[PDB]
Amino acid sequence: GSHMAAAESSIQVKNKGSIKLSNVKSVVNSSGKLVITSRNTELKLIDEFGRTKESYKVPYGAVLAKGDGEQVAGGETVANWDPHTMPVITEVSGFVRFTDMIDGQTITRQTDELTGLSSLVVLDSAERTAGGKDLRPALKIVDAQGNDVLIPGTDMPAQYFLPGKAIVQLEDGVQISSGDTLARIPQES
Repeated sequence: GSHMAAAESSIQVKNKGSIKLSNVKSVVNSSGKLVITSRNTELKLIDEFGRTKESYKVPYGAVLAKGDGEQVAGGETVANWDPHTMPVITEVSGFVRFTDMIDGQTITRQTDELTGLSSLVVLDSAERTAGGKDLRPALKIVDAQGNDVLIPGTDMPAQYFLPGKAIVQLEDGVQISSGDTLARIPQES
């Protein structure tokens, strides 16, 4: 509903009808989630007559519960996303390969008191030592043989530099598929 705080980072369609997406670019990640890879995607609810009744802006990285044109009922949630974070998504499949990710110099491990799980977090300029000031932490994507994977149709090996405070979701050597979130960038409080 709208009584919840979650309604802020999700789209619970109001009436029954069909979903109409425009300027949408998507990809299925290894979690079987349909991920929005465009920055200008808008989601509309179309009634039985082809008329628009609802219109929403969908953020980059949001997961779509259903593809374009799918039918839906009122109250149903069709899109979900992290509102306090910004995702860095890989465009290609392969394996994650750390470069310039050094503990105490460019990254540090932060544990969640409650769940005991942990994440590597990139240190911002300040938090960085002198020796690590000039390094540029990044996630390079390589294949099974350890060779580079090029960004679709170029000579640009896929490498994703990480900004300070970014929270790493996939660590060294982990297998990934296009669409997977490599890291999440926290907001300024």
